[PDB]
Amino acid sequence: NIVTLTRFVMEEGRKARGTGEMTQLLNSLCTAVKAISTAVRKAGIAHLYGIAGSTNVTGDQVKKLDVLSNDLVINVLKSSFATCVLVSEEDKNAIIVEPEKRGKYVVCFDPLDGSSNIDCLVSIGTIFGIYRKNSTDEPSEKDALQPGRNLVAAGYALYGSATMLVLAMVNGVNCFMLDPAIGEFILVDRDVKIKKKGSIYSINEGYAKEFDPAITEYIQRKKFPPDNSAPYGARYVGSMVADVHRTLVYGGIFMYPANKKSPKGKLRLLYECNPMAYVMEKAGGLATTGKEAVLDIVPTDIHQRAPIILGSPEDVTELLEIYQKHAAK
Amino acid sequence: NIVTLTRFVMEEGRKARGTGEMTQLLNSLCTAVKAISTAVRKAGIAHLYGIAGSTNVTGDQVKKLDVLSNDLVINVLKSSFATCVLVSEEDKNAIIVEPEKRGKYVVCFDPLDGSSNIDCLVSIGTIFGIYRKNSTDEPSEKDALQPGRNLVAAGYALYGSATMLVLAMVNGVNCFMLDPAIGEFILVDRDVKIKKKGSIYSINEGYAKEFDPAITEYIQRKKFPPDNSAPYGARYVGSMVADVHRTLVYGGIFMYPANKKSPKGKLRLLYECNPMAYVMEKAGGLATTGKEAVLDIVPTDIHQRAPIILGSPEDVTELLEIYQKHAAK
Amino acid sequence: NIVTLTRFVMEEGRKARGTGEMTQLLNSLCTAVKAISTAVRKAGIAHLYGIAGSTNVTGDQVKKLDVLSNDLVINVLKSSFATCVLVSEEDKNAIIVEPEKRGKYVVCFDPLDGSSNIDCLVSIGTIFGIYRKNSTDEPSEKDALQPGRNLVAAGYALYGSATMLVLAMVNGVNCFMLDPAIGEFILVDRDVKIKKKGSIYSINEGYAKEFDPAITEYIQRKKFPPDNSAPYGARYVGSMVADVHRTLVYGGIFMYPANKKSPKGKLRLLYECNPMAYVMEKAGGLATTGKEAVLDIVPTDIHQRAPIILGSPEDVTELLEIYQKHAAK
Amino acid sequence: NIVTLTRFVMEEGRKARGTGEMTQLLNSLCTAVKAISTAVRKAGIAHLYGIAGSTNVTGDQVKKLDVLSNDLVINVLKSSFATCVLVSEEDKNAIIVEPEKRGKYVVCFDPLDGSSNIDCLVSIGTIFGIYRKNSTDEPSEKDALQPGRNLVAAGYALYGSATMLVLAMVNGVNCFMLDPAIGEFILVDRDVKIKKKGSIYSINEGYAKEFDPAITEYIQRKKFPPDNSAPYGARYVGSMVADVHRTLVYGGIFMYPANKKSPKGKLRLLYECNPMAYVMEKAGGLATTGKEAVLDIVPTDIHQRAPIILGSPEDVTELLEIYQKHAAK
Ligand SMILES: O=P(O)(O)OC[C@H]1O[C@@](CO)(OP(=O)(O)O)[C@@H](O)[C@@H]1O
Ligand SMILES: O=P(O)(O)OC[C@H]1O[C@@](CO)(OP(=O)(O)O)[C@@H](O)[C@@H]1O
Ligand SMILES: O=P(O)(O)OC[C@H]1O[C@@](CO)(OP(=O)(O)O)[C@@H](O)[C@@H]1O
Ligand SMILES: O=P(O)(O)OC[C@H]1O[C@@](CO)(OP(=O)(O)O)[C@@H](O)[C@@H]1O
Ligand SMILES: [Zn+2]
Ligand SMILES: [Zn+2]
Ligand SMILES: [Zn+2]
Ligand SMILES: [Zn+2]
Repeated sequence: NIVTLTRFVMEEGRKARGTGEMTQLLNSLCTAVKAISTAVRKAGIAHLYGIAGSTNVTGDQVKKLDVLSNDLVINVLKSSFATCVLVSEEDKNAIIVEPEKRGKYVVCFDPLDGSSNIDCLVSIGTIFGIYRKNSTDEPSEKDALQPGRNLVAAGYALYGSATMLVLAMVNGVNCFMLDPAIGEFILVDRDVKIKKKGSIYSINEGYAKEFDPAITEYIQRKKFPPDNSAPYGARYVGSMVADVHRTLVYGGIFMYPANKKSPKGKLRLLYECNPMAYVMEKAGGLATTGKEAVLDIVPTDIHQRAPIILGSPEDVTELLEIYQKHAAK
Repeated sequence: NIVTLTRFVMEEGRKARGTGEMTQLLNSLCTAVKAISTAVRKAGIAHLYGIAGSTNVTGDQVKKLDVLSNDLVINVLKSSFATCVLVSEEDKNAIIVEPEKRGKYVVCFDPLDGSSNIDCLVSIGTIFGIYRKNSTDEPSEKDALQPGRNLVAAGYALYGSATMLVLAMVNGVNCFMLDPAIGEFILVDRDVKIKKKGSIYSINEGYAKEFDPAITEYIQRKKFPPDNSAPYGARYVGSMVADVHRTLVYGGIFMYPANKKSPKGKLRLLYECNPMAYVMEKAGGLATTGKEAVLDIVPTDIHQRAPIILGSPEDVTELLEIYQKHAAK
Repeated sequence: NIVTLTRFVMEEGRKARGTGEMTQLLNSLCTAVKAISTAVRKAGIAHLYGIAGSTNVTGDQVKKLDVLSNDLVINVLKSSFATCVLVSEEDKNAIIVEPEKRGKYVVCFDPLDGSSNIDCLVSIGTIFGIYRKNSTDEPSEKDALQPGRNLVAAGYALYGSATMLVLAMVNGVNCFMLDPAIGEFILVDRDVKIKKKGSIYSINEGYAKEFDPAITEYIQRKKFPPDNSAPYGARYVGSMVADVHRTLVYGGIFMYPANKKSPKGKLRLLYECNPMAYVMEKAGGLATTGKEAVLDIVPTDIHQRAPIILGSPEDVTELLEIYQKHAAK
Repeated sequence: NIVTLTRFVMEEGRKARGTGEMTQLLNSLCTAVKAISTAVRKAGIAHLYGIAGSTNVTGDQVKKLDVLSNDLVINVLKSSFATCVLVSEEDKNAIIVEPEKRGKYVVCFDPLDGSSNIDCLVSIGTIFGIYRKNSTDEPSEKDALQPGRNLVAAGYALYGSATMLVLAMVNGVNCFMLDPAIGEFILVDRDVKIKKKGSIYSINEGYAKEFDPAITEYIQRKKFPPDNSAPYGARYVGSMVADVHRTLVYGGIFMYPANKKSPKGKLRLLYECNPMAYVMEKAGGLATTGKEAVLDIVPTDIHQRAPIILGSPEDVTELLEIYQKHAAK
């Protein structure tokens, strides 16, 4: 019995006795993700290089992928009639949906995560977090300022060697592989769980001169294990979505702590940290700033940044122990 | 006008007034790469998950991507009637083409580089090097034991966010993007040249405990610039093809030195180091083991390994100076 | 506001306050149609011709398209958990769905209509009719023996120059174009209505020697109009789905009356005639055997055949007038 | 082994030791056809219906398929540097290629045959004929006014249930199926030969009132066989490319004789009749106006029309005997 994302979302909606907005919202996200994936794989690029001459395009139309991905998500999400407030990594202000297309959900997303990797063709993706409108007053950015703990759904689409959508909800994380031949997401891994301990650490060591003492000690242990065990392997794709997905399926730890230029970390809380922390916790993993659970942070700005350490429980707990140690004084 | 890979190779073939055997070889390579890309992107995966029931399957047809990639390259290259000897990262022995389909070219290739990144969907690719048989004796593995400097063509196909084929030849390096909508590689970057100096270093620091003093000094310098400039950023996808491609388009340096487990380096000379070194040099970059030019090494084993350092001239040269410094003490 | 089939089916389900089975059933049909379309367009045929050699397929697996289409519909429909009885043009007996996957709907379908056109690559398609389980006793073929008038939904997917799905339900016919780049059916024509009168007649005139007097007279009028108006144009693709679709969008008339070898017509009532008659009537057209409305016929066999004349109201009414004339005696 | 169109043309080019200009011309044609097929199948249509909002569009970029097909062929053929004169069914005047991209071949083509079938999604296609410039004078339309017998290559691409390219050359007719998954034409039928006698006749009988006595007698014979055998079945898709392809693979006969509106026949000699006549004769079939061989007609107008009868030898010959009979009374 093959299960598609459409059938999965549909069934989860019935068992939850929902009106249907969530189901319509997730269906729309699915459609947006497929449209972004096709664009990312460069389908139709021949037209941009004049295969049919230049009789159609009479003006600027060469949209960058990150801009195009943003337009697809915003437009497709709006046409779902299930959202009221949208927060995008590419927009300064929150987007308030017209009354005519207004729904009950708040969506925070990162249209094309891994900007620096776009031009070198390295894996990139889309990250999303979904909240249910809390207050009863007019929708505003405030509706997006909820602790990740309030998330009803979160996940990401990875445009890697293949395109995969990872969806996390109250009862677990499920992985769907996109079959581009039929434009259908196929459930390939249900109720995913991260391993208790991995053997890979992921972090940009270029900021070494600015790491706090705990991060410094932890990395030293990965390379020169005090107990003489085997050193961990290192991997840093440069796109959060790619490094986090590898962490989920292979185990290990991912880190982006604070540094000189980024005193409160670089990654954004609403559409990078929280969605990933939610997926991680639903998979049996941990996500911390090194001092507190990411999902417990109360956002004060829609573009707020936060340090983040996530991955296998035992690996993240070891780092937390080091932070506690350097705080005991 | 628009230039497809097919027209590019055809044209280049006519320029050097060739019999067309090399042209057919490149055409076949193009076909193999497109076929591998389609499989990598998981087209038709729905059938494996029973969309059409379990009536189609009759045995145990569950070929892993790496085995499929190897079968595709081998079968397609043989069908080109342009090769006599094939060396694959997946085969312990060189493959001697039957007399009927025998051609004069020797091809060394890595069907699906980035084995550890296959399951986590991170970028992977195909690497190839082409030599002309320089002998009259019956074809044997010895025909593949030529220094990289003898290559007539080399390159790789990167199955990342998009699929790109990079081809280096005597005249230079050119990049073609695969437009999956029409199955055609489109020339998008002519006579590519790498930046003289970059700002990214790429290495698996998990082997820090095993690096020689030169590698160690260089890495420290990247994190703690003596001139107090901004430290280099770090990136290590884990797939040579992906890290090297980024090195080529963004500049910087890629390293895989020797360590305890790999005293002679891990990467293989014939289908990993040589092809990438040739692409690098044709692009104005450098490729060294730290003590000699990769392309000058005369191999004695088709699966010979070698340490490798490649990338922007100034960056590689800086590391070479550290090596030369220690050897002068 | 772009509308996809998924969103259309979802909304129609909500407005109807249905449990969700219909929506799941239509979603499944959508998925099956995309899988058949990709196969029909021959994606992956290179593998059948040995592009990767012959290492996987160790036995028979070269399924004919008509057989494959049948497996996809049956399997996908079953996994919807919304059906109890299935009638296929390719199966002698009705298919009774397992209690575990049993739903309330009865589906009659023609997996790949236009058998004679399969090998010459002329347009072919899939036709479907959906009934709601009436009786309360165990499901049997009897549940499929309902007059077309009881249909809750019907339509077809045309695999022509492009793939299109036409869906007819209680309040109208809607046309969805499949965008293969994203595997998404896009609503392109809503609440379709056939023109009152067309200028094209479609019938296999090869059976002329066996046509009844009314058909003979009608065809004579199309070629030699008694009032000297312009003669009608003739078109007969040979695939009912193609000829009927053209009739719907261009207007005119389609005919397949009785003949020597086919005394009660050739087309089957449950999965060819009724579905098309329903689409036609919902579009403001007519569908008759020449003596009675197709949708009013009470089926006595699941593979019962029936003569059928359908299309623009004025064109079909003219033929009915001729039948009445030749019956007045 | 597996043979792609690219390898087939390349090989054939080497056999006749050509400079490779014809090879590049065929390669370009292959690219144009794949691009047309993708558009015909409606890839990316979702963008036209606002999936990404209305920010991409800036003017009135709504090119109809026929105009797009014409722009693709023209642009791609010019980019081949192998042509000097182009004749399109869509252009009133012959297109003379600029001196820079000038080659020695003259190409006559029908970019999207079956205009009336475009909107109803019935099979459509591209027809082409290639001549070598036989003169030293500056290229002009006169170079395209050669009898079909001078063709060096001709064929068509049928965008039906699947996309197939049929190529005829001095040595024979070969059929290649387009595998859209990898964008490659695969040889699936070598040295095709039409059946000596068929069982299908194809003509628009709507012009019955205007047919000459020979056509009328022949059709009556197909419906009322004097030998009392089974009558021929009828088929008329309405797109020459589709009806002719079926004629080639199933045998039988295709006819488009003169009528009141088209006293010299409707189909055009240079890009409809000649290409199909050449394919037919290379396949062992016949092509006549009823009074002379189509390939022997020396045109005086690039848009010259001609009556045409083509298909299985015995069938065509039977009709010719009727013509000869009347001319002998
Ligand atoms: O270059 P560094 O500092 O490593 O930052 C990379 C991180 O920033 C992000 C932020 O989105 O990439 P980027 O800034 O290139 O968009 C994450 O995807 C990634 O984890
Ligand atoms: O895991 P480490 O030791 O970093 O090795 C990674 C390197 O080895 C290679 C060799 O192919 O990957 P892998 O062994 O996983 O196939 C290169 O692609 C890559 O650069
Ligand atoms: O060959 P004739 O007698 O015209 O029959 C064609 C009709 O039969 C059908 C029945 O499905 O095709 P076919 O028998 O080739 O499958 C219809 O699609 C079509 O309308
Ligand atoms: O409509 P009728 O007169 O049958 O003409 C159909 C013939 O004309 C052509 C000419 O191209 O179609 P069309 O005019 O619709 O483009 C042929 O494809 C086809 O065989
Ligand atoms: Zn991001
Ligand atoms: Zn490798
Ligand atoms: Zn049928
Ligand atoms: Zn035409």
